[PDB]
Amino acid sequence: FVEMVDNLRGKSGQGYYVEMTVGSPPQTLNILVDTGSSNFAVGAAPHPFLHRYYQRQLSSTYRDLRKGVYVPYTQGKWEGELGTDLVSIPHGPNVTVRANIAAITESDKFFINGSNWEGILGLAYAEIARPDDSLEPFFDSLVKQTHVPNLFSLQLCGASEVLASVGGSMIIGGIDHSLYTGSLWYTPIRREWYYEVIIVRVEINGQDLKMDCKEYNYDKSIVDSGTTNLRLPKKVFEAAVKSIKAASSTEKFPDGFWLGEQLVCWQAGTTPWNIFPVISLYLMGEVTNQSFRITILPQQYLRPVEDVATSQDDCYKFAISQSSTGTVMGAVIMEGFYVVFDRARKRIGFAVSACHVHDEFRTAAVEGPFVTLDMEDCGYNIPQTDESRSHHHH
Ligand SMILES: NC1=N[C@@]2(c3ccc(F)cc3F)COCC[C@H]2CS1
Repeated sequence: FVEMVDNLRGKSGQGYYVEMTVGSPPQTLNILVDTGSSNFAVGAAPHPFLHRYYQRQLSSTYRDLRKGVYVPYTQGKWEGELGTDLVSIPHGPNVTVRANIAAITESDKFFINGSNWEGILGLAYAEIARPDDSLEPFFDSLVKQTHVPNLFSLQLCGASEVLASVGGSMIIGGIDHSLYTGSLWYTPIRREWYYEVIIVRVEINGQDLKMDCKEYNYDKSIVDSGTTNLRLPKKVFEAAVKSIKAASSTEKFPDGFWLGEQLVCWQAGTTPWNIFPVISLYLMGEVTNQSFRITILPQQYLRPVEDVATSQDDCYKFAISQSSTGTVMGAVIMEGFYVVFDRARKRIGFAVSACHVHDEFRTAAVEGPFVTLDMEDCGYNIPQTDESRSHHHH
């Protein structure tokens, strides 16, 4: 797996990408690693934010599927033509797969200016693939066509004119022991669609938020490398900000900071990290009535941003935000840990990353077990729409 170490790069807040090749001869593209979607989609037409794009015409191995694909999401949209081609990960397993590729022809607020990526690798399940669940995702094709074990793991490492460079590792088909210390704790994958999990308790500086645990998973909780922030449901976000405000009260920040629309600065190397509390998310254990906690530092949820004007100061953005689509454990969360997407055993493993950002006084932690007698079900059951109900699965 040494060949796979440091195979991820990117700019802070703009996503982690892996180099991939598509077609014959191979066209190289930088592809966003996204555990919150299930399509392999690449820029395939000019766009002002793309240096390069996939040219289907240059590939002798390209097969058109003669089917379009339209993908609107909250903040934007992408669309294109479906087809198949030969795909490889140069700094991944020494294999070539025939995979589905959505050739992006038009997009709205999808590509990020300066991100250095031209496509997306959707690593989640067939259930959330577009147009439908018959469009086999890349990982499923990789496992079906090769002898690669059904598991991948992610070590995302966090960091005037440009944004800070980030690095990381995507280990396909295994767990690399030099990327983590201590024990690996597993939480069940609730359902194979997103990488959905269950949060049973939330503590801010060791103080329980005391909400009914279904609120933490309303309407779902997912592990998403494709989202930067820790995103929390409205009521949970409000309680969290109130508690983080209380523990950091000595300093009064503008309302824009808590909304993530304004930076707060301190003289270089003088950031008072100690006034910022740790956040502990307790995840359901493999054993009924057990949980383990993942502990995140302010170094993870206060994202560093270099101000061109005040370069003599350390400036940060609050990287916890409100959600109306449930909890999103984005890169802010993942950056503290080595995360194991054990699809074969339908579970997600967390261990302390060998690369997380920390101080001499506190560390990001993975600790357990924590036991609860007569535990209520913390999972939320999404209201069934007539549309979802009508669907047939053969
Ligand atoms: N995890 C996510 N993945 C998507 C995404 C990530 C990063 C990005 F830069 C653009 C995007 F469109 C791609 O799949 C559809 C939903 C959106 C938003 S959240």
